[PDB]
Amino acid sequence: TIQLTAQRKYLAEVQALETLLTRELSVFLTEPGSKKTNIINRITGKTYALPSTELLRLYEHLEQCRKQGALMYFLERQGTYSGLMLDYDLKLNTNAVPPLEPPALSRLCHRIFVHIKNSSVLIHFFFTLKPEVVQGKYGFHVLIPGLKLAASTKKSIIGSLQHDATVQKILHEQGVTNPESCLDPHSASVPSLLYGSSKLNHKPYQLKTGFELVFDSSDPDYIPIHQIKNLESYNLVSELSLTNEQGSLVRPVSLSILMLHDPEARYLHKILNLLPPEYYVEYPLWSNVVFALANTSANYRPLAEWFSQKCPEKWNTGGKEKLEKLWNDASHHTEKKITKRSIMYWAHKHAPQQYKEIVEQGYFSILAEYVYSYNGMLEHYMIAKVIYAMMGNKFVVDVDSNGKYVWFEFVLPGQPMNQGEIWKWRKEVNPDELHIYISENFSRVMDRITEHIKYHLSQPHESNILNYYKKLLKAFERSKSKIFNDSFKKGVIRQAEFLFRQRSFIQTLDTNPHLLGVGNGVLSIETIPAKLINHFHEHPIHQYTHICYVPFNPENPWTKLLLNALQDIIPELDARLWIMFYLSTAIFRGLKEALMLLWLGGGCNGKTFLMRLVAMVLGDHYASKLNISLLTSCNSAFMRLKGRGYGYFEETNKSEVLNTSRLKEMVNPGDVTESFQMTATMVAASNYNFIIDTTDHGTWRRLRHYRSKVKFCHNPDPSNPYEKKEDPRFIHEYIMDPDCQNAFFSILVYFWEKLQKEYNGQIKKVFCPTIESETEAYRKSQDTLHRFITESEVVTAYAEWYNTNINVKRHIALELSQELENSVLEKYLQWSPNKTRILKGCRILHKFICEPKNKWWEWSPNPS
Amino acid sequence: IAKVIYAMMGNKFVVDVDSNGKYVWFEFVLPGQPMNQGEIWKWRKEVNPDELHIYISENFSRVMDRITEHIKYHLSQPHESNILNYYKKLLKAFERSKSKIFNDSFKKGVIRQAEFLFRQRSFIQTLDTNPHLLGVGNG
DNA sequence: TTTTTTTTTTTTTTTTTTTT
Ligand SMILES: Nc1ncnc2c1ncn2[C@@H]1O[C@H](COP(=O)(O)OP(=O)(O)O)[C@@H](O)[C@H]1O
Repeated sequence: TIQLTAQRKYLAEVQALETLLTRELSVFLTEPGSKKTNIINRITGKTYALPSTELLRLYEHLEQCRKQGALMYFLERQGTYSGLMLDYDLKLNTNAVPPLEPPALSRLCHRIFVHIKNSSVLIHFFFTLKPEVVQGKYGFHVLIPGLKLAASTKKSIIGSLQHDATVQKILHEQGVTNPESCLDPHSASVPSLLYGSSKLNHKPYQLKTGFELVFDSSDPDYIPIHQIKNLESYNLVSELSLTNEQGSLVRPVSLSILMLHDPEARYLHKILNLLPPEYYVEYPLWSNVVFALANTSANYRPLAEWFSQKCPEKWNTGGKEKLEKLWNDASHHTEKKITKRSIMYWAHKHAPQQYKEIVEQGYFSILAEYVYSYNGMLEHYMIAKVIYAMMGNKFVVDVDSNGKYVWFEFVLPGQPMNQGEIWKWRKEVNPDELHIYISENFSRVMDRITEHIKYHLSQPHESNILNYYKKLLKAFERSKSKIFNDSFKKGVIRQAEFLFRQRSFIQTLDTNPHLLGVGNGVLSIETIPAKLINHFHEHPIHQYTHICYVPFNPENPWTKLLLNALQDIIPELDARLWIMFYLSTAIFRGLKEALMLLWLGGGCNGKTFLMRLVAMVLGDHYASKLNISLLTSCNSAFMRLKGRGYGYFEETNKSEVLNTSRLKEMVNPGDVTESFQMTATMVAASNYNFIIDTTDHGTWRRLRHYRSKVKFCHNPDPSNPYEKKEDPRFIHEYIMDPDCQNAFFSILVYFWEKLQKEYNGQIKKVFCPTIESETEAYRKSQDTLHRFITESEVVTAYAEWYNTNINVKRHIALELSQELENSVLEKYLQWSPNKTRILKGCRILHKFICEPKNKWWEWSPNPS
Repeated sequence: IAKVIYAMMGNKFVVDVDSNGKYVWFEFVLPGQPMNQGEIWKWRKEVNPDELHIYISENFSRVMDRITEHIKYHLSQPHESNILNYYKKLLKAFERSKSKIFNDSFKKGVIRQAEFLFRQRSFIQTLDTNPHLLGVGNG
């Protein structure tokens, strides 16, 4: 990795090889599966079928790049005609080199000559071996490219040598404990390696001896195996090539493509291998990770498929086909977009002490490649990319309506913070902790590079590469200080805000109505029971409340006090259940029914006590007070309740008259207007009474009413259930008590769960005998024209009656005729020849249920 | 220099962010210093660090003089050629950077780093929350 | 003299303010 970039840097011949491959050998492309190719680079798996000219040129260039001592991973495959290539997996007892002798090698040459004379015959012998010092000794490859007899005869020779005992005896003389299995039967059926072609994470072979032995068809009995002199004068790479017939010295007698494609694929491979496959075993978590990877692009379909082969008993007959089914589902899925952050968190949880150094090596290699690319001159983007690599799941950047860039940070426990922000996101204006991380936390990692370079400077090298390393260190010393310059940090931040940008993040914030932020995390009320997330998540939550959640415990003394006081406020069990059910829906933030709740009382009743408690429990984020002038009037006023699920009015003190206007506009769940939506529950209470003049069929259907039957005063009235001693403590205090608020929140969420499980989230399903009884009584009331009848001249007289009875105001006689006709005067209606609706039979007088056992919150059975 | 400021002279000032987003400073006054009348032992709001500038220029220079004389002393000690050359390069670099403390741009950079290092979360809102504390002209 | 020095640039602001 690092050495690859180094060699690409301080070796011009490597650059020449790269240019030759990219320009000249581009036209010589070969299919990966086609066998017409002759050269395959194990680095990139590029199949090539170079002609003789390209073959000789590449042989020469590889000869040079070998002769300085570089590294190369090119391989050749035997064709229809080829020389002899052999493998000896000499797994000796000890990894100690025996002094193999040239006479012994000549005896081996005689043995192989005997083994080949009993075949088709009409030679240079090269012995190369590993640099040794490795378990089970080294491996040996004799190379004989002189002949061309690539056929099953090679298999026959391999078999003949397999049972050969002379070679085994020679090996035993060389102290080999493994006389057999060193020569694999598939030696000639696999591609070979050119001289200097090392194995992956291994070292290239080095030649040992070269012996020239001519042959004669008439009588090969004479054998001059006499040693070759001065092999260095020849291009050994070209001479040793099987496909090279024109040699001078010699004579012619899909996981891989995924790992090759970008490093993030293999990084995901590693991090997926880090955690145990136990989570993969079960369907839920495995499907979760498949969905998560499918959300992040679609190229990882084989990658997940690669992860699918594990547990074949669960993969085949099941997992295999459901894998592609889930992939097809996720290709169009839009409900959730889990990303690699969850996988990183899982690797954090399950397998510690290892992913730290793994990612450290990863981004250290990234930064080493960066610094190598431009010789120690690093700029704002150059550091900013590594910074993005550092904290990829900690910060996010978005653009507001004004266009200003704004940051957001995922507050977690164990860091300095405010009260009630753990495990959830907070807005932020100018990255502060990012600056310290850049200047200090990052500073350690690059220090590693420093010593790393010094390490490579400590090792002996050539003068030119040593001078290059000295220049690299000198350049890097200048960039050393720039981690502290403030203009440098400002430029780094300005560059990085582009990298950290995430499109469509502010507008999708808080869009889930079932997710509510609390003092100790976030609650998802999507399912029953609601789930508290006290760990990493992937949800856009910014609004919250400072009320910590506790499980609904009726055994809490404060819970008992709240239940008793709430029962005392309105003793009617059915009415109490209905009103608590209505109030428990304030937590929901989605669309709701077009209803408002208003209820009246004489005064000094249970009003304005539970109202303010509910308001403060919901909080400023989720609740908003509203002025009474919203409905009594004939625009920041309408901007209220944006996302707030609870709307309420203060005490009216005096009496007010509704204008019949904006009433339908504040209740409908449709468009109201800029355009915005309304999702809130409306609750109103007053000491006095209102005036309503309308009898539309839609109206009085989208409306409810109630009257308080209790009275609270300082002097108790004995034997009167409708009077109880007011408890000032309830008001002045019992609000600031955090435990009281937590218990109240638990009680409200309990009633919300009860409503969801019983009536499936509809207030229409739940009915109270008291409700729609007092409501219909009020509906029968608030009628004036019908009352006037039973008490242009008719409409005029109605006008003065209304003025002198309730209120004096301007009147319009055009429409009032319609309600007068629709009144009880329909039967007493007759027409006129002048097309006028004159009146007959008229004369203006102008002369004078059940109770709970011990738990009303138990809600009783369905009738309640 | 900002970390040195935080360490040496850090228990006198606090930095916070207002609603408008402008960074603001607060200082804990002590007896015997220029100030207004009758506010001793309380916290004063302040816009752009003034006494911090004098502290950086005067006290920090005195401290770095100690480092300078320490380096000169260890240079005076007998040593090999390589370590002597290393110390000499340190000497030229440090004396070239000595006068940089008085740069107004550098000083403002130190201030804009201090406004990050000296920040304390949840400080403006926690001011004067206790109803029982009443500031008076004598404390 | 040439390689190196070196070196002031730069930076900051300056102006932007942005403001009702
Ligand atoms: N369930 C209850 N038991 C005892 N006292 C109560 C109960 N509910 C309310 N109270 C008290 O009765 C008083 C009624 O006055 P208040 O609610 O202020 O009248 P209004 O709501 O008309 O302004 C309150 O001070 C409250 O403390």
